[PDB]
Amino acid sequence: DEITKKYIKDNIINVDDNIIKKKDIFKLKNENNEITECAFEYFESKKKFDDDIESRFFIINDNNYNENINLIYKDIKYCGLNIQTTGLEVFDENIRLIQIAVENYPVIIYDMFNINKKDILDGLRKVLENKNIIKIIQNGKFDAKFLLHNNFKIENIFDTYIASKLLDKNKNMYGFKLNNIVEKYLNVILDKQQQNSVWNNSLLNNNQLFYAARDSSCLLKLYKKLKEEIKKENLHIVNDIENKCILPICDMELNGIKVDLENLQKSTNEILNELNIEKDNLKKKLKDENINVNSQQQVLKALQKNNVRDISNKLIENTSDSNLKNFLNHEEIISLRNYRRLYKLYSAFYLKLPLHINTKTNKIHTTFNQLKTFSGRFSSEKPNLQQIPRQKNIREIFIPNDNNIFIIADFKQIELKIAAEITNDEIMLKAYNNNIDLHTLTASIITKKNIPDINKEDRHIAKAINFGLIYGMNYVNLKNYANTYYGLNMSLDQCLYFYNSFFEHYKGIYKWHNQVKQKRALQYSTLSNRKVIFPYFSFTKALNYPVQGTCADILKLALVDLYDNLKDINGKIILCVHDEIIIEVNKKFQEEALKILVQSMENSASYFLKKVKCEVSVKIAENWGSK
DNA sequence: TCAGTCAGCTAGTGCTGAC
DNA sequence: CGTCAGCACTAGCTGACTGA
Ligand SMILES: Nc1nc2c(ncn2[C@H]2C[C@H](O)[C@@H](COP(=O)(O)OP(=O)(O)OP(=O)(O)O)O2)c(=O)[nH]1
Repeated sequence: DEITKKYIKDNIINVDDNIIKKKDIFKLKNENNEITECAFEYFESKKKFDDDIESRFFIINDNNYNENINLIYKDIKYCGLNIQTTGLEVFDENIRLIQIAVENYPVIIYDMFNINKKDILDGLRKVLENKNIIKIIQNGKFDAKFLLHNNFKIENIFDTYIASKLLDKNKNMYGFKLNNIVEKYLNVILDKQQQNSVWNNSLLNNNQLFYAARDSSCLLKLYKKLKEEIKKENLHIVNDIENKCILPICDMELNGIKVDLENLQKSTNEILNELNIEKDNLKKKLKDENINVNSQQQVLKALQKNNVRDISNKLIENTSDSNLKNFLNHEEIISLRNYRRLYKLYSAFYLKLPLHINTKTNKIHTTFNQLKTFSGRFSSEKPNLQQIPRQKNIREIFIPNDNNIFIIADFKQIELKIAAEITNDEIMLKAYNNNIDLHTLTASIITKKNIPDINKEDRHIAKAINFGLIYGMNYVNLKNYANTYYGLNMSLDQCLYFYNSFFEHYKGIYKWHNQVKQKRALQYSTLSNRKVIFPYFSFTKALNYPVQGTCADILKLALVDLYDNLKDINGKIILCVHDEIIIEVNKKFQEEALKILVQSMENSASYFLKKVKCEVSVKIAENWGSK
């Protein structure tokens, strides 16, 4: 059929005869500021749409290039940018199309599969390189990952998902794809009926491109509305920080963290042997063999028939650790707890990690998200790096490149500093400008001891009590809290004494507590002005939201500043989990990387917490788990 | 030729736990 | 502390193998 090959020369199979070629005169501006009546060919669909979204476009091929096309990108303040790929596995997938949508002009499609010369790209490369150009991208992490992975460098992004989900105040956790965003904000219906059609083939149907163009173009009107809205609520600082934080996260995904196959294999063997001996020990102790050990009901029944009793002689009703913590006396319970520890460690780490190692590079790559978390903290998906255990320094398996060295850092008591800033408390500022940790003050005032006499146990108690009641935790609940992360034994009178003693001097904390509990606002706001509207009031989460949101914001700003500064020595950002950032630099640059990291994080802290200076616990380590 | 099971799949609790 | 994961496990639901 000649109909299906109407524009086969442009690598567009005419599956549906609903198209038309057309070449118009364009009054583009010359480099000498002279209007030139050039002309390029653009394709249109015979069937229009009720929407005002642009539908024309150009396809730039190896043999459809005209050098004057680059003038369309000249002297421009913003451009949309949509990227479509063959799949989802970035390390082994090729970018399919690069979309650019200039205002009052058709979308420009770079048919990458049909591009073999450099001249077409360098204009687009320069267009991406400019720092006075804003890029509108849907879920900018995706497109940025693919761009940097195929030798591109973006230097300004205004992702629509970031701004929208910041605006939504976490009212809803779903319905934020492109169609939902346009539906909500614009009065348009994109009709995303494309069910992921085939893309790997060079030849692509016409309707497929026509849909692919709309998503690129509609980001422009979306930007026009979203800037006005987001500026209206004074959310420009949070938007700017979050959006400048789209490059470093992408670099962290691309670089990954190396896994030591030799050490991992060794540890798997040793833990397997230990698990075998422990399992045999438990099975012999349980006096039975039919009982599959891992199950909870059957092992509970085994304990019950073993006549296992508590201090009050009652039979054990459950095997919860908080319950098993009460019966450490019995011999079988110790073995059971040990077995469950080893099996949890085994299944959680040593069988999970091998599934998530890119053998082509011997590395583990996360999928970080920056707005999924309630407080805006990061949240590692697929391989959850946060769920890797701290125990034993199991991080020995993770080591840097064969000629590189890690640099580890972390904020020291960021939550307390943020709380002091928000409450404007006098005593915390006094202690901090006195170069004294708040933990020492809490321990002293609890024990009424001299400052030099604060032992490590008192420091632990101070940390526990401070973190317990900084977020408004009922003093009766402290009894259970003690045997939840500190294993401490506490009495109601002692709990009350600590409770009263804290607010007896931490006046600003008490003022903050009373105001939060009294107002019962639905909408809360951070120091970065990040906002959230709860379904109702929740006192603990209410107090928790501002300080932890500010923590996420300060960490993101630090990441942005570190990324910008590290370009001098060409380093790599590898991971950020819990107020802790690790970078990786080859040798001969470590004494400079230390300065870069410390100065960057210090500047980031000085931005937000004006009253209190922050202190960084930096270090240098051959392995992530170094002491 | 179609009732009546049993052999796989699925929802859900439920406990369990460590970050 | 709430937010994930990992388990079995318990039960229920459903099409293939008898049953004549
Ligand atoms: N909910 C909760 N989060 C924890 C706990 N331990 C650590 N985290 C996570 C989330 C917290 O925001 C953050 C607190 O970090 P830490 O205070 O344990 O570390 P840091 O070295 O800053 O301790 P410091 O206060 O300086 O003694 O880490 C815990 O027991 N409970």
